[PDB]
Amino acid sequence: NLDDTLDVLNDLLQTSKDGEAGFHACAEDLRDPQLKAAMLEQSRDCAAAADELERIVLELGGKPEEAVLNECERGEDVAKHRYQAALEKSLPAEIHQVIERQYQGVLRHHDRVRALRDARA
Repeated sequence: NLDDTLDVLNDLLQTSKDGEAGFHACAEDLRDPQLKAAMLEQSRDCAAAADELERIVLELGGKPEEAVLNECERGEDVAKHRYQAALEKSLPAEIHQVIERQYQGVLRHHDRVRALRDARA
């Protein structure tokens, strides 16, 4: 039980961290200033996601340019999928709420970059 819970928390933590680094790099590699700012806000929000998912992991006992757009958007979709799978599992009420709320953030950012890619089409 607590094992599977921790197993999920852990997966999402590594996810947040990957995206903190990765979305910052995507941000350094974009000449377009609207798309930089979006990769940077997502970077920052993964960082927050990570801090929140690490408190709860420690609390519970655990130990923790087109081409450029294509890979970064890949990275966002990987985030979304990991959160969807995580929301499938049955988990303490409290923990579900956190992941749900983080999920809303994940979607808003992808919705943004996808919107921005459309305006350049």
